Amino acid sequence: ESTPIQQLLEHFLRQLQRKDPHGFFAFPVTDAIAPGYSMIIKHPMDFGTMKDKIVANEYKSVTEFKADFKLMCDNAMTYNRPDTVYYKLAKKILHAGFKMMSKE
Repeated sequence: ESTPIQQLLEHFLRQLQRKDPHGFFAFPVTDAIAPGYSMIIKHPMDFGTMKDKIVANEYKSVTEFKADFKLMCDNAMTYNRPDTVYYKLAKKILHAGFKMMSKE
């Protein structure tokens, strides 16, 4: 990770994951953990997949990284009932995360 973008995205990822201390969004969701997930969510995303994409230098732009973060939050708000802790955290960190990234 010698490039400025990789180092910046690693910093963003650390900051975003701090807002998920329980690790709800740390790793890919399986149908065994979340029944019906593959039926409901067509493009899964998680913090760990994003980490691997940074390390592999797959992100062309910061915008591409932000699209993955929004996708992960949008997926959580689509699958989880609107009254659950997972929906509420996804909604909270989506707003707080984009506000945080707008300052750097």
